[PDB]
Amino acid sequence: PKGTIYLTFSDGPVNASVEVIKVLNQGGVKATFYFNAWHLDGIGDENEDRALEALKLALDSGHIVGNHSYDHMIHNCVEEFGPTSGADCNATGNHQIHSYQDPVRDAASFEQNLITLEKYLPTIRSYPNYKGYELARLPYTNGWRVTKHFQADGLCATSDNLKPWEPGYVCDPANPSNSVKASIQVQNILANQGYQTHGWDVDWAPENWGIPMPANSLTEAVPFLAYVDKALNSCSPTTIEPINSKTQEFPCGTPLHADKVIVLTHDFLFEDGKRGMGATQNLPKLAEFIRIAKEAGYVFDTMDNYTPRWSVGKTYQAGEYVLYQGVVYKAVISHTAQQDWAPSSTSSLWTNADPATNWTLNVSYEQGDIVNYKGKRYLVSVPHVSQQDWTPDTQNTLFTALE
Amino acid sequence: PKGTIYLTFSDGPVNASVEVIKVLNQGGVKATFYFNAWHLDGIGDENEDRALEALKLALDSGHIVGNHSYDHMIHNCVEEFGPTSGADCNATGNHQIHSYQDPVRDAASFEQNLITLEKYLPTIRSYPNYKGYELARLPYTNGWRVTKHFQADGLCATSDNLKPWEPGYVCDPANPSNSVKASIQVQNILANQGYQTHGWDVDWAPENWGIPMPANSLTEAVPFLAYVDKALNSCSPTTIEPINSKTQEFPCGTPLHADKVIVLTHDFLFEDGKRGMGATQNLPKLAEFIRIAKEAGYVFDTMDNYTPRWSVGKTYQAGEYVLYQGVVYKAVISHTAQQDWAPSSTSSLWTNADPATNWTLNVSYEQGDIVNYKGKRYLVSVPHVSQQDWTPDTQNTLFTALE
Ligand SMILES: CC(=O)N[C@@H]1[C@@H](O)[C@H](O[C@@H]2O[C@H](CO)[C@@H](O)[C@H](O)[C@H]2NC(C)=O)[C@@H](CO)O[C@H]1O
Ligand SMILES: [Ca+2]
Ligand SMILES: [Ca+2]
Ligand SMILES: [Ca+2]
Ligand SMILES: [Cl-]
Ligand SMILES: [Zn+2]
Ligand SMILES: [Zn+2]
Repeated sequence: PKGTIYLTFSDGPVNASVEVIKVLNQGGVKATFYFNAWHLDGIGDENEDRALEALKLALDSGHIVGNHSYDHMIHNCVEEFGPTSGADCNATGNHQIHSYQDPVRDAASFEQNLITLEKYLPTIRSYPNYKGYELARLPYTNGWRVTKHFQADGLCATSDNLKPWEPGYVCDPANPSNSVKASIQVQNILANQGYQTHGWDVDWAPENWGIPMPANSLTEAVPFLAYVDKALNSCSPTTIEPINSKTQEFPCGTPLHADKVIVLTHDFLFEDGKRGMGATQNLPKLAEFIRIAKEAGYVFDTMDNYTPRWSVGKTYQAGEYVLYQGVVYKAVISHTAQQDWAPSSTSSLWTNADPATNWTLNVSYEQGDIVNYKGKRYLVSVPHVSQQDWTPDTQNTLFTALE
Repeated sequence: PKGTIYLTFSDGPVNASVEVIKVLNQGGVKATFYFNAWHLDGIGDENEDRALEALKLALDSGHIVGNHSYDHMIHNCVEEFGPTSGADCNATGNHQIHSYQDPVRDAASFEQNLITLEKYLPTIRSYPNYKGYELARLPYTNGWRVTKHFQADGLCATSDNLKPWEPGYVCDPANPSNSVKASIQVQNILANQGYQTHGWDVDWAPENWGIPMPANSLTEAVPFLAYVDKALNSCSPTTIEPINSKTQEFPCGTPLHADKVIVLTHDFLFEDGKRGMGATQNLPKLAEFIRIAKEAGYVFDTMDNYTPRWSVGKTYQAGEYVLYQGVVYKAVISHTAQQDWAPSSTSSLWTNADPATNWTLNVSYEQGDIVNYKGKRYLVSVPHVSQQDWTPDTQNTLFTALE
């Protein structure tokens, strides 16, 4: 394959999601949906009476469902959250202002999302493709928590006053907004709950938001394939525009990212409605893009495989990353995987390489790494692989307490 | 040791919890606390201003924290849940009436509990002894979800009209109340989220909960130790009184329960206050009990070790259970454990034996087992060990879809 494309649809489930999923199915591809369950409650200010139907269709069709928070952080765009808040925020256009405030309350929005999903569809955990408690993406934010060494934030994603185009707008990645700093803490809280978060390389979006039918201007299939060709192995998250979409410290050339392009788009760009004629114009664009991308040598995959699943029989090189049972591991030695030698908290063949900060078992810690343990923070003083006996509060030689 | 005692304290964290924890600490034992976080919000109708202090002390002292639901099901005891609901339910005393109603919303109370704990103590996940998302117990209910074969319900735990100690009360386990049936569905939902749930063998409590001044009728230490002696290997959950505390179909003689006694009591019984002089009378009893139990040969442990952790170097017999990374496994053949060969979804030496009903990999399914998969229910028509390509929707010889 020329590469692997990961289609990711955000902000569903809404009525428009149904035909999107039908087009993916017709095209013989699987995609990943980052959902906001407030649409199931009928308060997300979209056409959403079929939100549940869409959720079931996504899951029955085998697409991956990931977590984008209950309300897309709209509780931080209004004085008091209620049924009108989604519309109130769309009126003021303040989505990107003070988007993140109390990072603990904002991380809790991702759990509330699951409660709601599991309320409207009580059988949802019977679907293996339900990844709501494993994969997430932060609203507005091209931020990543993939492995211990593959992490980076969207340092100008959200603002404390001005929107990115308005005059007087500045962004300093070195000294980011309070909203950004809070979103960074959200990433960390989710990573310690076991989440991976992923941003994107290319945003399939209206090329003109300044007209009354912006959905119509969604990039056509042929040019969009050129954008994808250009993004392949070119570290797109750093060069992407606009500025609030950048991941400034993205680890360019990082092995996990080689020959991959993550596409971001939105279900709501594919309806005939307030943004224009998205269903009539853009459904054919999606069908065509899939057709031509395959013809050009690409394959399509889902974000549960972005970090490849450990596979019996596969040969791994030292330092390669896999996902096993939702946990990221890194190979200690080159070897060939077999049935009884799976990665784990006690394997000598692998170390845990989750993007978490809490002290964790079987992690290769380096001098200078900071870990949390029983409410305190510690520096690692001597490089070592952690084990159950070697807790930071009982190993004052391995760890230096801060703070 | 003569046997292992698991001290378990329910309905905290409250002011009374602090001195309980200090007695445990002075006595040199650890215990397991099944907490209701509504006390942290100040709406639980107990003396509870030191709730967060108690939580922190429990965790800093090495005690295990388990999940007892956010509000002890008080939402099902009132018309509309709010800040006064705890006092309203204490007025009617109707706690054990209609205790469980909508299983989905009742199970969601366990998740809300964790959101609240993780709000008041944002560092809580950095404590290994925080088991809030692994270990639970259902309010009012001596119910068990331990392994695939070790499960049983409290079939008279709660009722649809009369309290168990009122004249005219009847329970038929063969035809359980609606409340009990709903509570069974809550056990099943928690089990599918990866929880184990445990009941108890002996309760340090008044005769029944209808008894006036409950804290003033706890048994003395010496007789209580005698009750623990009698509970050892005697299937107490079947013989225990009163009737609402019984686990009727408890698997007498099940290996995991051998030589163990789980004690239940409540932190609020150790307070000088409305229920009696519980601090003055019962703190000394607890202290004395701990001393004489050790002197008699018992040891004390915590519920995170109730199922024993998998241990490298240990020789296992076919059929033996271990806990590994939060999951229960059962040995396939007698063998000696090696570092790189741990239980997992692909191990040949172990099968997954979580007490869950959703179809799961590497599980030894037996005829008559019913699994959930992608929203549908299937009967296991032929015994086998599940694996990735043997999903119910594609194996109509192994599985039989239900109407
Ligand atoms: C393990 C279990 O669920 N035990 C039950 C007790 O919690 C329960 O007592 C009542 O608990 C409520 C929640 O903490 C209190 O608000 C209430 O005041 C308390 N009642 C009394 C008289 O103290 C009892 C009573 O129904 O039943 C046990 O099964
Ligand atoms: Ca969880
Ligand atoms: Ca994970
Ligand atoms: Ca578990
Ligand atoms: Cl066993
Ligand atoms: Zn979004
Ligand atoms: Zn209780």
